[PDB]
Amino acid sequence: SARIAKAKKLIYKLEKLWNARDNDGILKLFKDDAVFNLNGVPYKGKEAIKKVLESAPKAKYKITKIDIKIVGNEIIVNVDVLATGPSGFTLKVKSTITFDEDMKITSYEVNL
Ligand SMILES: COc1ccc(-n2nc(C(N)=O)c3c2C(=O)N(c2ccc(N4CCCCC4=O)cc2)CC3)cc1
Repeated sequence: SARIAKAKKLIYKLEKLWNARDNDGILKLFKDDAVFNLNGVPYKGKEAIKKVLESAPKAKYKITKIDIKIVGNEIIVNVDVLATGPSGFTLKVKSTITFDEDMKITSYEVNL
């Protein structure tokens, strides 16, 4: 409950971060050696993640469903997202975001 809502606040904070392309603000939510799994392709380290952030399309995202799981000291969050692209094509995407005990992102899978 406590860790659930805090994780939820982080997700909705991430939605605004993604739409404003606040890539610095996004990276601050990560661990240094976290992995951004972009469609089966992992990017370990904040240097490879910042690139993933900058190469992302100019998209608008809307959350449509949050699934929070407690696997101990880690919270695994599944989020359904409506991804609207730069030319109006709306696509259903999904993210699997894992937080550690200090609410830092250790893994961030996005599957399309
Ligand atoms: C219109 O259709 C698309 C298709 C693909 C892409 N596309 N491309 C890339 C890439 N080639 O890098 C990425 C994405 C994407 O959808 N990404 C993302 C997914 C979901 C979230 N959200 C939302 C808020 C809170 C939770 C959360 O995780 C944030 C960013 C980043 C990566 C965009 C649009």
